Amino acid sequence: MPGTKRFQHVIETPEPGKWELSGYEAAVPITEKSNPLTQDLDKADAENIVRLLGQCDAEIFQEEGQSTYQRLYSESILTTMVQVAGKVQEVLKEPDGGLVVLSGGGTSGRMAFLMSVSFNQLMKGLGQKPLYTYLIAGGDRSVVASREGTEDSALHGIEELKKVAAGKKRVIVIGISVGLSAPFVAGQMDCCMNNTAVFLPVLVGFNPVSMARNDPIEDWSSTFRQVAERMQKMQEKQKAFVLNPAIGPEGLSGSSRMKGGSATKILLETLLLAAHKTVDQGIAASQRCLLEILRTFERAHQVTYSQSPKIATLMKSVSTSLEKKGHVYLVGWQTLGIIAIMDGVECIHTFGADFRDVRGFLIFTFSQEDFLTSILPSLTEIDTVVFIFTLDDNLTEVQTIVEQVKEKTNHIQALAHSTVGQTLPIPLKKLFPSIISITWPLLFFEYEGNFIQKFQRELSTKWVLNTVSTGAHVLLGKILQNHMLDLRISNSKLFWRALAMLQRFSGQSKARCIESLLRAIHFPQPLSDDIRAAPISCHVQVAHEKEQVIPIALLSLLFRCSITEAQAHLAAAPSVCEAVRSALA
Ligand SMILES: C[C@](O)(c1cnc(-c2ccc(S(=O)(=O)c3ccc(N)nc3)s2)c(Cl)c1)C(F)(F)F
Ligand SMILES: O=P(O)(O)OC[C@@H](O)[C@@H](O)[C@H](O)[C@@H](O)CO
Repeated sequence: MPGTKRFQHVIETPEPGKWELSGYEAAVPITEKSNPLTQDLDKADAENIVRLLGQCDAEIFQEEGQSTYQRLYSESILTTMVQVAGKVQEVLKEPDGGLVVLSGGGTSGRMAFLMSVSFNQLMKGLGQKPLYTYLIAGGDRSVVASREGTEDSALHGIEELKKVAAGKKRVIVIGISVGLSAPFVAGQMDCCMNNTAVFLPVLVGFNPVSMARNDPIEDWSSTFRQVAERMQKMQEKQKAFVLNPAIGPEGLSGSSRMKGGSATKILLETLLLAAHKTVDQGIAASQRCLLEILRTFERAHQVTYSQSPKIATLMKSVSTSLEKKGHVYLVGWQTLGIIAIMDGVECIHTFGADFRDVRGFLIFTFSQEDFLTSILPSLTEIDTVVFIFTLDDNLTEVQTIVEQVKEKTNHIQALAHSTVGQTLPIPLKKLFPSIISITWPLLFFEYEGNFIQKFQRELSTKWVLNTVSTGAHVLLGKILQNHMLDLRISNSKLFWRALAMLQRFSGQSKARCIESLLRAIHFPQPLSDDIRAAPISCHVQVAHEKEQVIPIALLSLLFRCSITEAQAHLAAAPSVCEAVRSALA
């Protein structure tokens, strides 16, 4: 019938009580699964939330059990890492016409960008000439914006890739998609396999290939699954690579910006650093070299979450300020500035949050006096301002700005990275009563800019920022069990996530859930055969512009009622959350 083929890959809702062993749940990709640790995240105080996410983050480093999925510390994965480091060496040896592209949509793209810069600096430091570049869905503007719709075109992907691979002669394309999902990457990987001479594809994500996305891409004939399967075949001949350890579901279901983003850094920084530091030593990269760095990244989680209690409190002061319709400012220097912006921008799509809700700032890019003149005026009793820096920063610039802000806020906290035995200038630097001091052992670096220290610090910040920003919103009651129900459908992935959530919460059939969703999306227009059969992009374009689409659809299902009737009920209730929560009972 009309719609059949578009919705073919979707599995029927299991019967009440038979979800567990169901065919359905066995095909939910790991990255979209509901994490058992956070079943009750929506009922947790600030300290539990920190504990729970610290724990979910910790799953990145958990080792493989004995009939089960490969993980970061499994020998197949490290062997692949070694192998790829090997292929990066080849390019470094011959840099003329050599290039290394890191590419991804959304947060995978944001992480691509950071890493491209770091390794460019590193070659700058050696006076070698940068070999890295990055690609993000929707162009460079996307690095610091909410642009979730840009990832759905394989041709776009390929076009960006063809622009940058100029007339290069050896190109490594590292396509990063946490879910093995994004059509942007899919096309790139497939294009690379059609020209093995020039290109070498390396696919990075966190699902097994048997769980790689398999629904049709609107502008492309093959699915991610197929592309990934074909890459894995080519890996036997060392002409493609798939790097895909499981790291367990996200604490907030499907919020791949979190564990997904971190594992991407951990994994790629490790590998590329090993490649660099081992070429100049005249020595192959080895499991043992990779391990040193993995274990360092693993210490960094421990180091970071030692500050849990303070972290729980910064959460409360962020949540509070937002509960009162305040704003929250994230002020950081160098790369940690960037990471702050990236965190705040992500709150827009992840939480329906306005750009002012949680905004990042780098000394978006406003200098000392510039920030003092324009932004300083707008602060208020109830706002929260967060400062983020190392002791190797310009701390005269830092202290200055804290000074002005203090008079206007009082809710100011900070996040300070130091090697042990650097001290906080002003013993009255107690403009921060009890800081989040993060103090790093001394490590035997040998490169100029101390790149392992950089990565530790970024990562630790990302965890803190992520845990804080996500935590604040959970406390505000905007999350359901461990799902963001009320999201904005702005790409096809998010459309599938919506549909899945309707099945899960209603317990009703595929067909009913599909019907309720499309009615919610296209109301006031009823379901035509055209509409039922439309490409998913057509539904996205309409949904992207509306509010409460998913809850309206869930209410229509639970009350077995019309869209007209469900909107009226929603408007009859004190809040979306309360309308839904009570409808679930
Ligand atoms: C966990 C849950 O069942 C669920 C959530 N999201 C989903 C999905 C979201 C998006 C998809 S998807 O875009 O088809 C996709 C995305 C990635 C991938 N590798 N394969 C499929 S499935 C599913 Cl299948 C289940 C629940 F409960 F959240 F609804
Ligand atoms: O890395 P993937 O699976 O291709 O996902 C790419 C993007 O959709 C994703 O990173 C999204 O922007 C984030 O808001 C998810 O938390």
